[PDB]
Amino acid sequence: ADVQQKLAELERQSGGRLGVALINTADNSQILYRADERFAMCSTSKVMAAAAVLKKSESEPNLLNQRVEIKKSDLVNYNPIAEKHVNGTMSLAELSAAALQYSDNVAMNKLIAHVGGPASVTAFARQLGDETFRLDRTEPTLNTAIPGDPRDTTSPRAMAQTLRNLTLGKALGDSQRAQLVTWMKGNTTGAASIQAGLPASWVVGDKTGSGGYGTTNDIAVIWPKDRAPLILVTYFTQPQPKAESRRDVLASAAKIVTDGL
Ligand SMILES: *C(=O)N1C[C@H](NOS(=O)(=O)O)CC[C@H]1C(N)=O
Ligand SMILES: [Cl-]
Repeated sequence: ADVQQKLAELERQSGGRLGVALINTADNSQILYRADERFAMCSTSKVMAAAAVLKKSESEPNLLNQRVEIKKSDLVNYNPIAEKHVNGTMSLAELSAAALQYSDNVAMNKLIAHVGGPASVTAFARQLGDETFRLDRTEPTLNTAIPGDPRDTTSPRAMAQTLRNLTLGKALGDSQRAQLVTWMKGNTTGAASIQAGLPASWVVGDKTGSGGYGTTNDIAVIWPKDRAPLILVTYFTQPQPKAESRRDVLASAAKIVTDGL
């Protein structure tokens, strides 16, 4: 009751729509809030795309070293790493790291293209047992986050279950799983989101995202000090097309659902 009331109060205060799913692997419990509603994933979808490449690599060992041309024509709205490599190549490993750790949207597009496009990323999700996830579009349009639009959405429950599988479970081979985890732990973009609601000593691997309608998201694997890990999805979106980011709402949600652990 208490956690639910606190999340409803946070949602009310925020003015928007909040989705939370926490999986606590200590006792196999969950904390859920709007966990079966759809939310635009925005850049949190990059985890699935990187995982698809990692899966592909299991049957093509030299895949991560494969070189990909970066051209001016590849540039999109947010190219912090790719802009440095125009007219050269990046490896699929470098593209994965750039997508996950700097949220480079060119890098995401290369991951998407490599595996066959959004419908291939979606088919991968289905193969894992995630029947909720849908990647419809490429970057940058996948971030529009229009209310009522199912494109490029998932639910907090599904994404928490899938992230658990990918990082802590057996979706990926041991080398590939370790690589995903290392990439996520090295994320540079998440300090203001879930991490901001957790004690400083906890270790986090996360992937943030943002989009239209003030959409502000984060998904994380969390290793509390001397505890079994957690998986947390916090998705948030707002009524106004040009609403401001609210990373603080994600931090507040994280604090509410972890208080006491
Ligand atoms: C992902 O949501 N996109 C790419 C980039 N992500 O950075 S974030 O994860 O720190 O939000 C910027 C926002 C967004 C986009 N609109 O392209
Ligand atoms: Cl602290």
